[PDB]
Amino acid sequence: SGAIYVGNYRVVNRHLATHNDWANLVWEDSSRDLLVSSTTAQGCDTIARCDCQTGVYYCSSRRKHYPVSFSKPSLIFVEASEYYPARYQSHLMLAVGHSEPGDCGGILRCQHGVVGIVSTGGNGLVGFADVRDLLWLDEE
Ligand SMILES: Cc1cccc(N(CC(=O)N2CCCCC2)C(=O)N2CCC[C@H](C(N)=O)C2)c1
Ligand SMILES: [Zn+2]
Repeated sequence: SGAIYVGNYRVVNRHLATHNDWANLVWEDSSRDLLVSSTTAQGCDTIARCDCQTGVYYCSSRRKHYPVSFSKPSLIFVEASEYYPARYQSHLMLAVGHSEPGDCGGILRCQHGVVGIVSTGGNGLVGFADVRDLLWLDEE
């Protein structure tokens, strides 16, 4: 679990969204595994606006933050799951790292701010849903 809190927005994995998230929906995209809802309080996270390919992510199954090198956002095949059918998940970045299906939501960050959140994993890989192209998170 985990979310990004920027301005009056809460960014979570679409497959982990609550009823309150759906009742206060701003935007969602199943192909990216992202959902954004509105908040009453203002958040403290800042979004990175860069093309960094190195950063650090939080892994809840180890209570640790790990430095990683990660690929550029791409269309990668995600196996059928209990959340989605076999499909191409878009805007996904891969790295070598530990992940379990409770690690989703952990933040990946660089020197510029938040880059994305854990969305996929297994066999010593971890995938992150990028948010750096969602310029609207910085306003309104
Ligand atoms: C973070 C992480 C670590 C390990 C595994 C996963 N799994 C696979 C998985 O949940 N399982 C159950 C256990 C072993 C078999 C497959 C994923 O990549 N998922 C699940 C959640 C939705 C993801 C998506 N964004 O499409 C795909 C995730
Ligand atoms: Zn950066």
